[PDB]
Amino acid sequence: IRKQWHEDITQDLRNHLVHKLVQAIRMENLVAYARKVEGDMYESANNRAEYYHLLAEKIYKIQKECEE
Repeated sequence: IRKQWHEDITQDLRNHLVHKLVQAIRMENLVAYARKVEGDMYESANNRAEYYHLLAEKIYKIQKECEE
C-alpha cells in the first residue's frame, strides 16, 4: 500500500540505499535479503525521517552483534 510520503523517495534512491545495505552484510541472495529489509521499513515508516532512522538504526545493530 502506497503512502503520501512515498512520493518523495524515488526508486533510484531505494536502490542506492539497498546497496548501501548489501555493503553492511550468490550475491543475488544477499541483495534479495536487503530488498526485503529495506522494503519492510519503507512500508512500515510513516515519514522519511523515520525511514532514514530505521535504516541507520539497522546498520548500527548489524555492526554491534558482529562486534561481539
